[PDB]
Amino acid sequence: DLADRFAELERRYDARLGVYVPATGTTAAIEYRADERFAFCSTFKAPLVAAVLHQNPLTHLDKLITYTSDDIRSISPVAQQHVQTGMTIGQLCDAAIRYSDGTAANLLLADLGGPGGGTAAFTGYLRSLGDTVSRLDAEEPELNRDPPGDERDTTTPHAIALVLQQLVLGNALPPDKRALLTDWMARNTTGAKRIRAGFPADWKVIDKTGTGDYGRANDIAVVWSPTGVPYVVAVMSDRAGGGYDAEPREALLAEAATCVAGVLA
Ligand SMILES: CO/N=C(\C(=O)N[C@@H]1C(=O)N2C(C(=O)O)=C(CSc3nc(=O)c(=O)[nH]n3C)CS[C@H]12)c1csc(N)n1
Repeated sequence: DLADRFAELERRYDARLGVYVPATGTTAAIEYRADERFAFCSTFKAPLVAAVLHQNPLTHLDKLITYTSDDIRSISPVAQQHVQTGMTIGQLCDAAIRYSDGTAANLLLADLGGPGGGTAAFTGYLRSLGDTVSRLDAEEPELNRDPPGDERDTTTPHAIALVLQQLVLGNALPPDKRALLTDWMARNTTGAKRIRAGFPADWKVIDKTGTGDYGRANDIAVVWSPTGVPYVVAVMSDRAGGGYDAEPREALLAEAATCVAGVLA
């Protein structure tokens, strides 16, 4: 019914689209490939900073972290500007959410500590939320590179939407920490052509994007209707049929999102 447009959209872009909007009191859950595994790509950075916040007192945001140019291995628009000074955990969080900074995410994982540079603690962190499905296995940028069907570094639209749900609308974080996670997503700079572009402007949209190879383009978001009702939208997509080199298509995420808005209005 709405499945007919999502599959319609998949045909248009030669894509696989996963969509999840958790049910509220007034609205029914929206499921499209909701429980199929998609790659996190950079979408993991939002629950990752929640992993850091949850584990640490606010005072920890001021911990200065140093690193070398050798640590800068992926898209890091902020971390490159700070090889000489380093960054505090807080700005690493800021960098990780608002600019999808990959090196900043890697150091936050290292701050999570432990095996695989913190990927097991981060997976462990998702389990604490009730997400038994997801796993992060590599750091940036290898986690964007797993071949299709490989279960490493994947989540599901269902799984991630519910994780975000407790992070932003629930009680996964104390209120003062919840406020920090929400504002970074709210002033994120990377999702203007994705979920945000499909909803009317008078809807509020906070989001964290993800992009990888095989045409992988994700956006996880929390949106508020003009009346102020919150919904969570998971939109995930890849274009594996085109190989490692498949171009990501943002139009797919904006088009799909509009469909969601049409049903949520
Ligand atoms: C909500 O995001 N919208 C954006 C966008 O990408 N802008 C970014 C955002 O939020 N930015 C911020 C900052 O971090 O505050 C800034 C400041 S960044 C900065 N601050 C310092 O104090 C410093 O010492 N050095 N630097 C580099 C300007 S735009 C960028 C945008 C860009 S053009 C346009 N019309 N919108």
